[PDB]
Amino acid sequence: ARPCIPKSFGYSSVVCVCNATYCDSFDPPTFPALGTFSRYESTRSGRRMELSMGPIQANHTGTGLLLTLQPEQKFQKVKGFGGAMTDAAALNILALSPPAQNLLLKSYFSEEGIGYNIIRVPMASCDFSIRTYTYADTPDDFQLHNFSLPEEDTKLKIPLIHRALQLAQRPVSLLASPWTSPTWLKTNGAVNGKGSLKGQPGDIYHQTWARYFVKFLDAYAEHKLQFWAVTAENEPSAGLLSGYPFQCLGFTPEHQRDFIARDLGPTLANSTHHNVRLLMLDDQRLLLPHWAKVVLTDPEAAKYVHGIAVHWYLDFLAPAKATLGETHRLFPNTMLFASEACVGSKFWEQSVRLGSWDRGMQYSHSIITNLLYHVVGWTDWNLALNPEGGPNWVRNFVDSPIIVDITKDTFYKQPMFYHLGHFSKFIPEGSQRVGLVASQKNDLDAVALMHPDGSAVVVVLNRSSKDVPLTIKDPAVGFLETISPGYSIHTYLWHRQ
Amino acid sequence: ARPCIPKSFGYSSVVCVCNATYCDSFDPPTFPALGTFSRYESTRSGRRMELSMGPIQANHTGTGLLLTLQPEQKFQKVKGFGGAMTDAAALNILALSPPAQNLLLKSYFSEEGIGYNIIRVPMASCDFSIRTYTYADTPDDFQLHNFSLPEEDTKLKIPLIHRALQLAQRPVSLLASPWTSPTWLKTNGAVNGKGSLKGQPGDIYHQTWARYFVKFLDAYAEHKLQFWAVTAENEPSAGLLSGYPFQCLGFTPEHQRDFIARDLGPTLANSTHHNVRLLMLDDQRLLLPHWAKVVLTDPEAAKYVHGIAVHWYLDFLAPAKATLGETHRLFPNTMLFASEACVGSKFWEQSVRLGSWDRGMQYSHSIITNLLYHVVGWTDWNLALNPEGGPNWVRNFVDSPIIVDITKDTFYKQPMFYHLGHFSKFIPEGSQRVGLVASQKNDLDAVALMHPDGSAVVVVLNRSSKDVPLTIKDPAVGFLETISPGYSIHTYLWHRQ
Ligand SMILES: *[C@@H]1O[C@H](CO)[C@@H](O)[C@H](O)[C@H]1NC(C)=O
Ligand SMILES: *[C@@H]1O[C@H](CO)[C@@H](O)[C@H](O)[C@H]1NC(C)=O
Ligand SMILES: OCCN1C[C@H](O)[C@@H](O)[C@H](O)[C@@H](O)C1
Repeated sequence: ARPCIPKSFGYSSVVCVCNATYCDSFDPPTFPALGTFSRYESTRSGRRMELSMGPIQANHTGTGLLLTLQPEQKFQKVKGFGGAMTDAAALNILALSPPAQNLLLKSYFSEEGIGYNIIRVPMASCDFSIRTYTYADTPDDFQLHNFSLPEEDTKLKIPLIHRALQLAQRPVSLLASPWTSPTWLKTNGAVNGKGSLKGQPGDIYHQTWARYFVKFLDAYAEHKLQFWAVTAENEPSAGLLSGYPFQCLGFTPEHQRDFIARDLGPTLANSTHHNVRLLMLDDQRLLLPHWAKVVLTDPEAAKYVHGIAVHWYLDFLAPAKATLGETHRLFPNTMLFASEACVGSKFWEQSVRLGSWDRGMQYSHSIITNLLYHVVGWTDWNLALNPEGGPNWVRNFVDSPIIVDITKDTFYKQPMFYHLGHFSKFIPEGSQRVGLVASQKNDLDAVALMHPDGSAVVVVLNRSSKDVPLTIKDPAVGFLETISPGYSIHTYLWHRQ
Repeated sequence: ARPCIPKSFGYSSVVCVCNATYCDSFDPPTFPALGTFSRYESTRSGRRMELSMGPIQANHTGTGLLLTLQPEQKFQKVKGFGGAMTDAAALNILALSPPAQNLLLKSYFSEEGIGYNIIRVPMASCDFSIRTYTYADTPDDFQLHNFSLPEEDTKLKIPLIHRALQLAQRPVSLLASPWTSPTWLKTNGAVNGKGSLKGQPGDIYHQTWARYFVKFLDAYAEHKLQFWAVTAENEPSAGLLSGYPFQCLGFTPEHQRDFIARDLGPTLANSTHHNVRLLMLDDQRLLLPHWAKVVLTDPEAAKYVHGIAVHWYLDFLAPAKATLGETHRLFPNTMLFASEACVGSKFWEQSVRLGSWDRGMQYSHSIITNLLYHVVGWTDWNLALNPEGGPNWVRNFVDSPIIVDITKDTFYKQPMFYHLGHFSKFIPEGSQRVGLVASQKNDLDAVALMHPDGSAVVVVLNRSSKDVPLTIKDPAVGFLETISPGYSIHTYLWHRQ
């Protein structure tokens, strides 16, 4: 039921206007019958994940672009896709009337929407907060006696997450990251700027900080929320730079290694939270593989690290083979996970461009590239923001897939949302990326995966302005003849048996 | 001859204050006997290329790091060091009273200063202009009859360049680069944003554009100025991004190749300017090696390309090994030159930081890294800016080694100026990079060169906060005992015979 209500704001494409009584949604999912395929299409001209189906052909009579599926070339398994429940996202969602709130959550979490199964949760404040605070703001409180959650957790974030879980049919995984420690644990005594933990790994500052993870997890467990994973620190490299404008805590790779080895790993291992995974890095991929070499060749640290979390500034450009590829080569049993991505912030261009096709294309290009270099999940940044791209106490505004307009009790679904949906909606946890080869150089971006039930899903992004005719071959079934219109993204699904 | 007059503005180091009647300057160089070395020292604590001399002993007193000269390992030969005579630089210089103008010119170009020997010169307007213009703004003038130089050239740039050549130690080379063509040759009809030359290589538009290069060289030659080299286009990748705010002209690597092959090479070869070198790319190193593969494997393109020009801004998305290192491996006889050696310039920071040591250390680290990855030359960007980092008709962002304060008839020499000088002053054209072997893992950056007269120069940059004890060995001479203070840069000079 219910198509997108489009509105142009002068940019390349439209947004979809949602309010208290109306929001675009999908019908509950059917699967195509064996011998047919399903196609979801989004265009810069305005199609929004439209469902169509076609026949799978037995024969293909040469000789244009062919993408061959390689079912037996088996790669990484997928953890999931989601975004971040920041103070700012929660604050915006809740500023809406209760019914508009539900249509917004259903868009991300339910099967009537794009079926996210990951939520990233800051541990205390970040730049997407309207005040700086930690859970332990009493100075020198080493025992953590005045550890508590503020209203941001108890009245905003946690009630929202619960509502997300009730809406979702997929199991949802929670991921936690700290931006800063209490200031009394830090060399510079401030939430921002250059500074790291006082003293050295093994000592009372480091033990206290490690205990602060356990106290956080207990506080959330009391509200009936259990975490899948935590990261060692959000963007540890940030806290090494003088003048770093917002919450941060500096770790060189050697500091992070020793911190995990001496403190964070054992503290977590000897707690009721021993099943929580620990991810290292949580920072720009350009720090790989070096960061991974320092930490993971230390067996005392490696025994506790489940994975490597990476960030990207979406405005800026790769190679990825030299980072993600090499990291995987070196540590094939250590999963890579994209924990944050956002589109800026060009300068030049506004923080929020309502309707930007380019920004959407930047998301799917990124997800595809990540998928092709072994990455197992992709977590977007703020779930929702206002039209200024905030609130953000440091004015570090960015874009988000859903923009809330509180004065009108409406929200807008950006192209980013749909570009994300082409992946989150159809690649459940346990899907496995398989091989896909091109018959000739082309302008498309594609990735192929196997759904845990054996069915296929292939995403095809066309960043050129020209329609590109293509066929996909899957030896088990035959041929999918199709066209990828210029400036479009399609997801193709079909049974193999 | 005259020491630095220090002033703080509340950052890590000081600047040197210069005015109509005082500038810090050097005495002519000296040729100390065999066994004696010269040290020039700058420190964050305030010392500014301070001269001292010491012994090279037969005995080794030190027990820490050893750097050993290996004069027989020979590497690239140096073209030289310089900066950009943009509109903004010219306006800033010329707003000083004439005695202050010469002190500032002498600072860069003279033996009393740091001996630049390259100047980069934009072909018409760029963002560091106070208005948009090209040399051929009257439409559909394919024969470029109305081609002429505005007062920006004839009144500002050219007289300053003449003055610099009069003042200079060394022969100075000029390097030219265009930002945009006349807009009536462009797909988009605009000085900026996403747009190329109309049509395809070989046609009338590409032919007129190529003739524009020759008209420029002719025009400058009437003023009695010959160029060493031109680039194909300043930052061609920029004109591929929609909304790009500064003057630009987009070329894909393929387009650059065919343009050079069909038009820009043959046109310059058939002219009295056939000796002018052509550099390709002139962009961020992250487009390497790809761009070099695209252009230099076409032998119709390759025969015209003398070398590859690179910019530093986005180096942090790199790194050098994968871009510069690899490009040298694939094309060992094509020189790498840094055509815009600046800065970046973190998002929370003010445009100009008077007395920022950190930006200084970024320059020298970056020259060192360039040197260890085969780079033969450097052009810094604006020779001078105002304290707002302008004038720029679009936006301020970058610092400059000299900041002019016209209301006070004074200019400030930033730590950048001295970091640049530690190289440009002591490393003349024809110098050759040579082996320098570190005996053990250490925190310093170092490079060694051989002066064309056979003497050694070694630059040692210490970016850590700790003093590092150090010995330098010349197999032909002995051991030089020294200390590299934290946050310091030294250059050592000694005769080898
Ligand atoms: C909700 O949006 C639909 C447009 O889809 C419209 O018919 C209705 O008026 C809107 N409600 C409000 C309160 O604006
Ligand atoms: C120029 O600088 C010198 C040295 O600091 C100083 O003696 C002189 O007063 C300055 N001139 C003016 C006009 O301030
Ligand atoms: O991957 C992009 C880098 N992040 C930018 C984001 O805007 C910030 O709010 C966030 O707090 C940081 O983790 C850094």
